[PDB]
Amino acid sequence: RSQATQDLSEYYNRPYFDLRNLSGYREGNTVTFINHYQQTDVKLEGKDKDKIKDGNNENLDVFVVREGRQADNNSIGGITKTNRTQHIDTVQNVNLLVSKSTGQHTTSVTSTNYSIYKEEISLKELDFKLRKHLIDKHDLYKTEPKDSKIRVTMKNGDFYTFELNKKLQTHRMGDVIDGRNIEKIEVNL
Ligand SMILES: CO[C@@H]1O[C@H](CO)[C@H](O)[C@@H]2COC(C)(C)O[C@@H]12
Ligand SMILES: [Zn+2]
Repeated sequence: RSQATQDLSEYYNRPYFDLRNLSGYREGNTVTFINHYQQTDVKLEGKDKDKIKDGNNENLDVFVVREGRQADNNSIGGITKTNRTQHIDTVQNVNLLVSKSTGQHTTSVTSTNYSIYKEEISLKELDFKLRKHLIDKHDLYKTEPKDSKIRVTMKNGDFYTFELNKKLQTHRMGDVIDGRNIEKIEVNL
């Protein structure tokens, strides 16, 4: 197991927090959220920079992963608009198809339902949760990942690709999509 794959395994096994309906204060390219447990400094490194207002921003969700450098609570992207109404049921049910080739002659497919609970969702959150799922259920990063990818397809045919042999690019972590319009998620291992 390369150091590279070891490092991916370490990163995607880190704790994450899903914080809901908080205020974020923007100064420069950092947005500070505080609750009763933690303070998080969220770095804007992409087109999120054009969306978050200078100063106070209300009613945001944040998907938090602490990046590696001491006593830091730095995270990157992961900011969304909170749900406009309460959803007790899932916002959307999505077919997740994980395909795995083993040896020379075997294909295997796991087909489940993937629960979307948020009207708007960051690529950060999709990427991190799906990889953690694959670590947990499909032995991701036990072997070299090679050309392994996730693809998220929207109802209109738009799609987003996460290549599993590197981290998600930091400029993509603050990109957001409409959870209602996700159609399916396919993974090729
Ligand atoms: C290689 O750079 C980007 O990486 C993504 C996967 O990491 C995804 O495939 C992107 C989708 O759209 C284009 C413009 C082809 O840019 C791609
Ligand atoms: Zn409901």
